This record gives sequence, C-alpha cells and structure tokens, in this order.
Amino acid sequence: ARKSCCLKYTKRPLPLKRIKSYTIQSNEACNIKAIIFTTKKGRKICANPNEKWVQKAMKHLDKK
Repeated sequence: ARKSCCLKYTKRPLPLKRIKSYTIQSNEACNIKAIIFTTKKGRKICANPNEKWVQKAMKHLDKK
C-alpha cells in the first residue's frame, strides 16, 4: 500500500471541469512519467502526459 508513483495511465480521459489539480510524476523518480490528476472528489487519477487532453488539462491546472 501507499504508492507515490503510477505505473499505469487511465484508459478513460477525465473532464477538465472535474479536475482540481495535478502532480508531476517524474520518470526520474518513478518508473514512468504519469501526471496524477486529482478530481473534485479528490480522487487520484494517473493520466498519460502524452495525451492531448492532458496537455490542455496541465496548462489549465498550471495556471492556478
């Protein structure tokens, strides 16, 4: 239990309107690079940084 890293990415894209913020997982410290999204429910979601929706999300979440 307790994993600060993700080794998977979500197969289901999230709506940005439901995301509060993210965390940058480095491929340096973790096996892969997976941005950890956190929803308004505060749930942790591992998303693929390579995903175009994640680019939009990241830029929007990086704003605040």
